[PDB]
Amino acid sequence: MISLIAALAVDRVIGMENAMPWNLPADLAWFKRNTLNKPVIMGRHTWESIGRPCPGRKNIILSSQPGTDDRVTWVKSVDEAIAAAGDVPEIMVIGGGRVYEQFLPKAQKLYLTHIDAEVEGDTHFPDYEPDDWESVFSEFHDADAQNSHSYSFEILERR
Ligand SMILES: NC(=O)c1ccc[n+]([C@@H]2O[C@H](COP(=O)([O-])OP(=O)(O)OC[C@H]3O[C@@H](n4cnc5c(N)ncnc54)[C@H](OP(=O)(O)O)[C@@H]3O)[C@@H](O)[C@H]2O)c1
Ligand SMILES: CN(Cc1cnc2nc(N)nc(N)c2n1)c1ccc(C(=O)N[C@@H](CCC(=O)O)C(=O)O)cc1
Ligand SMILES: [Ca+2]
Ligand SMILES: [Ca+2]
Repeated sequence: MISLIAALAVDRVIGMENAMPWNLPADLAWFKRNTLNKPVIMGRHTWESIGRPCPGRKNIILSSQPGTDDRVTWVKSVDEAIAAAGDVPEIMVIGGGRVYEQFLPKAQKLYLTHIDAEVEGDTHFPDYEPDDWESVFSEFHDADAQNSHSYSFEILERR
């Protein structure tokens, strides 16, 4: 299946000036745990903010232009992106804004981190209805030494 994984703040803010504006180690671990051994799909701007392939995962980058780095697999369309992922149980779509928008109607699961931080973004997660998504897991955690904000993990399954 196709799954989306994303950290959101207030107003579903996901990013600002090509970066993510918070400090949350608990989220990185959760991300690593749910994506390791999976193919990961991302847009070119998200690729350019990471710059090294996500190790232990097949890396597929969407771009309308020819690839500029042979450590990763480049694809020119959403259908080419899914085909390059081959026959796996779960393909992870990991950002950014424009990529989430395109894959959201094809997705069966969402893994979300709701971070209780009020920041300004120039990129937002698509608007999603509970009419379509059932919550099968959610945990809330208070801020601590490593994590400056409270945050909750949730897994939703399409209805
Ligand atoms: N909060 C999170 O969990 C999270 C996760 C990841 C990223 N982010 C943030 O999201 C922001 C980047 O988001 P973004 O929406 O600007 O960019 P993005 O979605 O990462 O990348 C957009 C680019 O991807 C390519 N692309 C997307 N769809 C394509 C398609 N269907 N066919 C061909 N190319 C396609 C295009 O590249 P060309 O111009 O080369 O054609 C497009 O300009 C950053 O601030 C990043 O930090 C947040
Ligand atoms: C820019 N970016 C995208 C990113 C970050 N956190 C996310 N968190 C969630 N929940 N969802 C995402 N899509 C997501 N995406 C990043 C930034 C750093 C690393 C990163 O290097 N993660 C390490 C974890 C260990 C470390 O950060 O040093 C890894 O190897 O997976 C990955 C993606
Ligand atoms: Ca580097
Ligand atoms: Ca059902």
